[PDB]
Amino acid sequence: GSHMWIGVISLFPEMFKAITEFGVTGRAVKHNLLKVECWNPRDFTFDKHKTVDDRPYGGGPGMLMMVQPLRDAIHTAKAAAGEGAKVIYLSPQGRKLDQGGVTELAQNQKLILVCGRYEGIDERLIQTEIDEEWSIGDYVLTGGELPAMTLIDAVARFIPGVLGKQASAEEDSFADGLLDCPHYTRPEVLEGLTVPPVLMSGHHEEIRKWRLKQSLQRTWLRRPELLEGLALTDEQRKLLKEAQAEHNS
Amino acid sequence: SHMWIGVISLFPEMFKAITEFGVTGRAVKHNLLKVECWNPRDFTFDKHKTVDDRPYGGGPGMLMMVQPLRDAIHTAKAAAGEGAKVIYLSPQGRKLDQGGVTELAQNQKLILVCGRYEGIDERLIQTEIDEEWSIGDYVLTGGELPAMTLIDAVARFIPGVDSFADGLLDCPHYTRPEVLEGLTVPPVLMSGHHEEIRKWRLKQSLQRTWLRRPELLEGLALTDEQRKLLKEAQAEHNS
RNA sequence: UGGGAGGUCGUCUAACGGUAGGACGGCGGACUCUUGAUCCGCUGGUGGAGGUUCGAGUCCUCCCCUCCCAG
Ligand SMILES: Nc1ncnc2c1ncn2[C@@H]1O[C@H](C[C@@H](N)CC[C@H](N)C(=O)O)[C@@H](O)[C@H]1O
Ligand SMILES: Nc1ncnc2c1ncn2[C@@H]1O[C@H](C[C@@H](N)CC[C@H](N)C(=O)O)[C@@H](O)[C@H]1O
Repeated sequence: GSHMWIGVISLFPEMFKAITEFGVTGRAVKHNLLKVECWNPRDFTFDKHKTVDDRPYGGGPGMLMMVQPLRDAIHTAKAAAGEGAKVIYLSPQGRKLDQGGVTELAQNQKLILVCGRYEGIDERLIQTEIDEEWSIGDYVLTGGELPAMTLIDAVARFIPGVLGKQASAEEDSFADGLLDCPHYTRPEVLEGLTVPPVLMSGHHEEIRKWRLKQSLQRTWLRRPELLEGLALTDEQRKLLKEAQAEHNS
Repeated sequence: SHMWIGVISLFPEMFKAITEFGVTGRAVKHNLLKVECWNPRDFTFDKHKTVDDRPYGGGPGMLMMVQPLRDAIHTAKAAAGEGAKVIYLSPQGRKLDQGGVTELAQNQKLILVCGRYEGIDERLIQTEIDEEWSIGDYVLTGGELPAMTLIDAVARFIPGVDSFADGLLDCPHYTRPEVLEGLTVPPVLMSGHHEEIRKWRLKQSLQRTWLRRPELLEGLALTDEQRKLLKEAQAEHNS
């Protein structure tokens, strides 16, 4: 079957239950499609006080993570993963994640994700132990665990069998480089807003064209830059032109 | 002054990841942050506690059921009282950045709706949501991680607890030992002269922002000092 | 509203001139789930008149509606 192994270095491994025990990802773990193993630098501290942070040279802001426990946890994980494992550091200074980046990352059979805490980690550990740096966004969080879980989740949607029997038709934003179209479910009418008749028509071809047209229109209006480097069928061009002409004028 | 966050989620226990650990966890124990959850499942009225439903027009996937979700949001909105903004986590919403974080931070109470499956009914977005927010241009299986990400980012602004502070990437950091794998700490950081260090670190932030994320640089009004240091760094990059 | 072609459940697709079926949809139900998974019932059609024939979705006439070709 399909399997992916993700090694994680984190002071708070229990946080990862958030993805391993719940939802689609929880079932994927429960079906062995996805494996996540964690190592905690705290289990590697020679300190009698199980101390895991150290002071930054130059004084200043907060604390940095202590080098020894963190380095030892990385070497232990790296050794267990064996050969062919790419080591990633979660950091806001890293490559900003997008769907293309998710597909590329999804190209790895094994990954080790290093989650920082405090002011971050010693720059030299990054030079000597890290392969790639990735950011989940231009904002600062208190630790790398949320970013790591985010990365894991995004790639897990790409593991065959995770979403279910023939999930090729499963529609989500960016999946095909376009934003998703709007969705509707029961009731037929509530809060005075009805459902577009075409979705109730049972007319298959029109529903397909409506959905595609909605997706093009929404992408155009909210995120056109996605539109700048896209490959499209004649049908998509036509459908988009209809949409731009109609919202406009 | 503290922050209150309402959350609508089918998996409220996921939020322990932020309420029981690290800085945000400490914030919770000291009552500097409250995170209350409502689960649409507690609002169902059927034998199987159904919280999803099929989308009209057929095809694969499910959407969240309108009624339980709606009822939960109205209940949370009711508990929050006046002034609570309802935010829906979605990849089609406004992309979070440090500015968006500061604006969200102004709000005293927020309610966060976490989607699952293929999403939520469009009419709920039109009728119950004030603003839509995305954590990035990629797709997740649920809104819980994005909700926690947002909560974590804004919590940093809660009294009693910088990179992006000035629009720049952070500078590199070092701690003991002085030599690690043949790599020594830059002498300036050990010189003990606060002024030389400040200028060195600032020069590093400027250089790094330029090299990794030059676009961040376009929107800024650098001080005379910053312009000089960046100019120096660009000259060193390829002299 | 000139010259060709064509009308079957909401849509798609079958039926020798012999009891109109299937898939999807819509409604509803089980799975005993967090099932973005899979099953199971129910609903529903020959556009309309004539006529031929023991019998017509099918063949003939007319009417109507629809697509294609220059309004
Ligand atoms: N946007 C982000 N993407 C990836 N990791 C992040 C992000 N924001 C914070 N982190 C991680 O969580 C912690 C953030 C803080 N320790 C501050 C980090 C520090 N500003 C730095 O330059 O790395 C670090 O471990 C970061 O790696
Ligand atoms: N980029 C994102 N930012 C914030 N929330 C997200 C993001 N991606 C997915 N989600 C959450 O994940 C839930 C389930 C998603 N599969 C829904 C995606 C939806 N079909 C769309 O493409 O717009 C969504 O309802 C959101 O709550």
